[PDB]
Formats: sequence, structure tokens, C-alpha cells
Amino acid sequence: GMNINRNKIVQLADTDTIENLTSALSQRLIADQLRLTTAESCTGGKLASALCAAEDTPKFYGAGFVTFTDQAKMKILSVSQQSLERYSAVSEKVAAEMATGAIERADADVSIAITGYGGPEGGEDGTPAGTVWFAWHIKGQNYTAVMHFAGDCETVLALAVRFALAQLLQLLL
Amino acid sequence: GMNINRNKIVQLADTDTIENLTSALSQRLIADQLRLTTAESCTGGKLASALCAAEDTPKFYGAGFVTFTDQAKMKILSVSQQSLERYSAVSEKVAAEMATGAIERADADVSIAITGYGGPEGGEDGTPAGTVWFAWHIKGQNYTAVMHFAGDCETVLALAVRFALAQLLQLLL
Ligand SMILES: [Cl-]
Repeated sequence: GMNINRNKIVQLADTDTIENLTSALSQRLIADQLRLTTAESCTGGKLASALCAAEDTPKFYGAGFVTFTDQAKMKILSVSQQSLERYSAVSEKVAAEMATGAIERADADVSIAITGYGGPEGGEDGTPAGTVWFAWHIKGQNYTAVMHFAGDCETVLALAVRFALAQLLQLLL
Repeated sequence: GMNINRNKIVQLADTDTIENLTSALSQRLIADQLRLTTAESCTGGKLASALCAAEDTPKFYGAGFVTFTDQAKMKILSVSQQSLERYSAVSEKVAAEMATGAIERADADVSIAITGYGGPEGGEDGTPAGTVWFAWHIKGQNYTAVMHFAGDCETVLALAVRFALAQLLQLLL
């Protein structure tokens, strides 16, 4: 029996700054004695940077992976070649595998994965620019969400980082 | 004999901006058919993000590591615990092992590693804030240098990223 009270796509508010989100997230994971790891592609390391700028980072976060290419996803995060060929790197399946691959490599408890098209170009399969797939691993369970962000590449990547954090907060309720 | 010209330590200039250095590095690495990987700590993923912002990132860069803790440095990049106990995480020996460890995990040709004190705190062994150790791996050979940047943490981190990139370029000439 699946309870769906927490399945809300968070709507980012101006109060959901990187600073405020990592404030809430850091103290929550420290309180829960949980260790976070991250895997990202299009955001390039900016999610990791958000967490490394948080307070008391070493008490909950150590390992961040940036895997910009198909080969890096396959080698570092054990994303399967078959899944990339079937679905492309910007896909629900690959995001989920990046989240479980980071868990494995880092020996962590919680993870966040981001893979998307920052823009101006979209996918060869027609996936429009601004589409970003996300995945989170929490308590042995995996979650995914897709978003379609408006604006240029700088604006899309900044929203993806904030969304990745804010939605983990939602899933931790 | 070792030639000082070819192995000189660079000095940052105002024209050495991130876009100009990554553009110069991208052309040079693609021309040489070499693959780059990075390992960073205090810079938090800003080095990787600078490389993922450059043009044709997939042709020369795939895998970036953020290892913010001792546990991450040991688990992800095979930094030895004894080197951490002996020299601390902000040291020449740990920087060098982060560079070689990244080469191995990524199966890359070239690597940069950064570990340091962005500030305001230094090391509790007297190592002042602003000290950053660097390592570069090229063609089997490892190079190191320590830097003492002035300014606040944001200023120190941006200087480190520029110097890491600038020095890689000169070693590649
Ligand atoms: Cl913000």
C-alpha cells in the first residue's frame, strides 16, 4: 500500500535559496546521522559546490561525482550501456542508476542525481531543452521526478540545483 | 637534468580568466588527444563546473571528483590513511595521491588536484588560511606546488581554480 502524501513536486519559492535549503538539509541529515552523496552531469559540480559551501559539510557530506559523458557515467556510476542506448543519458532510468551508483561508490545513505539539457539544444530524440531528470535514494528506496525549466542555460542549471535540494527536503518529511 | 623553463611555475595574470583558460585548455587537450580528470576538496566542485562550462567538454573531460572529507579521499581516490595521519589532508603527499587516484578511477591521461584551506580557518597545526596545495599528473609524471592566497574564502577558491588551470596549460606546452 503506497502512501502518496509526500509525492508533491515542490514549487520553488524565493525563500528556497541555496543557502536556506542547505541550512535545513544539513541539520536534518546530521540529526538523522545520515551521509549524503551526489551525482551530476549538466549542473557540472554546482550541486556539490552548494553542499560544500554549507555549514558543517563534513558532518554529512563527503563524496560528489561529476560525470559529464556517457563513458564517465558508465565507469564511475555503473550506469549500464544498455540503459544509455535505450533511453539516452537524460532519462528517468539513467538518473535512477546514477543515484544508486553514487550510493555504492561512496558508501553513503542518501543520494541526489541530476541529468538534463541546460540548453539551448535539446535531445536528439526530441527531448526539449530545459528538461531535467532527477533521482533520490532514501532508506533503501529510489525516487525520480522530471522538470521542464524555462530560461537560458544559466537559469535552468540554477533552478535544477535548488530543485534537487528542495525536493529531497520534501521526500524527508 | 631538469629544465626550469619547461617546468616553470606560472604566475596568474588578469588575462588568465576561467573562460580564456578553459578555452585554451580545451583546444590543447583535444589537439593532443588527451583526457582530463579532476579531484578537488575545498574548491567544492567549482573546478569541475568551470570545465563543464567550456566548449566541447565531452571531447576532453568526463569525470570530476569532489572529496571533501578524509573518508571520501580514502574511499574514492585511495588516499592512504597514513599520509593523512602524517601530513593532514592539506599536504603535498595527499594532493599527489588525489591526482594519481583520479587518473586510475577515470582511466584518464591528465589530472589536476586541489586541497586547501579556503578560510577563515586554517589548519589546527598552524597551516594558515589561504594555503592550497596542488598536483598535476601528465604522462606518468606528477608535479606539485603550494600557494598562499590572500582574501576571503570566495576569493581564495576562485584564485585556486584559475591557478590550477593556468599551471596545467604551461605544463602541457
Ligand atoms: Cl539561490
